[PDB]
Amino acid sequence: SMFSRIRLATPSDVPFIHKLIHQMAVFERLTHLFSATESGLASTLFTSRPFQSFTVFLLEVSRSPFPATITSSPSPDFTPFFKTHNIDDPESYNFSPDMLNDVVVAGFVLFFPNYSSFLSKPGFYIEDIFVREPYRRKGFGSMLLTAVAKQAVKMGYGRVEWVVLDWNVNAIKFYEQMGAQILQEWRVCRLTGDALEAFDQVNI
Amino acid sequence: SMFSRIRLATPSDVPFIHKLIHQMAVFERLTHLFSATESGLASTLFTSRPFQSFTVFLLEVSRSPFPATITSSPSPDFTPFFKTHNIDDPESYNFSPDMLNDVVVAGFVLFFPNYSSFLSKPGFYIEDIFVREPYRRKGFGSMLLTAVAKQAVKMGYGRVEWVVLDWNVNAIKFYEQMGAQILQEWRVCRLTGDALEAFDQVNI
Repeated sequence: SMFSRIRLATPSDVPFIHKLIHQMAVFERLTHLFSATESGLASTLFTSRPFQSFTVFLLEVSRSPFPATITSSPSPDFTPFFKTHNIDDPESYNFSPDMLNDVVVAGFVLFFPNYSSFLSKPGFYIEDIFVREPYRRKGFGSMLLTAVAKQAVKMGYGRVEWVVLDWNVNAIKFYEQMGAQILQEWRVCRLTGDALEAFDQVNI
Repeated sequence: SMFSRIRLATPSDVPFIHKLIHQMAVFERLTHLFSATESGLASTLFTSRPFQSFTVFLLEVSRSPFPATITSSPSPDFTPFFKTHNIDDPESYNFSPDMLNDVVVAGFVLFFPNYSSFLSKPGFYIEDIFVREPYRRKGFGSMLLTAVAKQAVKMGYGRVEWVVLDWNVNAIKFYEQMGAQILQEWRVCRLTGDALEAFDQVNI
């Protein structure tokens, strides 16, 4: 068996989050966009309590069972998620939160609360999901998405949202199978860089 | 002259936020979606500090000047925005935060922090902008969007994002004129309602 657990990230997890983000960039051939630092993550991701702002779930795996609970979780509204699944890991030493324990970080989901004005109810928006080698092709991306959905239900949140590439027909079918809807009318707009900085000059 | 100011909302503003959301629903012919309550807004919108989670800027107007500052703002990183502009308001009494003062709430912008993993930097996502009658056709929607952009710059945030209808050609041109980019490849996915609730049954 391979045991898996999904838990909340805390500040000590910053090195793993950093390295997972980097591996995601490498995977996507987008490393030219990577400027993330451990200091940056540490100073930005943990300014609020879980589920109140940026939240990260970490997927960990082990050849032996996980404990049934986490007593030190940074939210009273979270208990971990688990699955048992029926592999060489050269990066294991970079992904072990307790060097002596037989547990490694395998992936993450970064999400934050969004809001429906009409319902006066928060939801979650999923920004990134990434599962590192050698744990790909095992359904763990799905597991991470499912964890966010389940957390929303437990907390009475009204929606979980994310984006998908228009040509990602397999993912679109998968999302539809889950009962999600693809909203065909909307397009994302982004203001960044020098165009964003120019707003400093606007006299209000 | 008509003077305008954009400030941070606080919990006492809940009745105005409620009524603006309702007017937005009426405007859009989407009142069948409205289930917002003052209690709902009050218990959800103010669990964190401004800019750490859900944040609302309120647009107010007056025939006389506003004070130059707000000394009680709920964030040390915010000073209000102002403009002077060169009108019957039958709903004024429902929109006056100090009944005796000659100031009324005219509109709002509801936004929250999003995140760029690759930069380890927060941004803002704008969920809603609404300007009520009789203050439409005066550029105040733009002013509200500009306020969010300017706030992002002052705080060193990396991006401001929002969505636009694909057929809203005038707004798309306006966003492009501001230096924003429309990201043609992405589609929003939404999991809600019974489809979301079904995740309670998933055994992890």
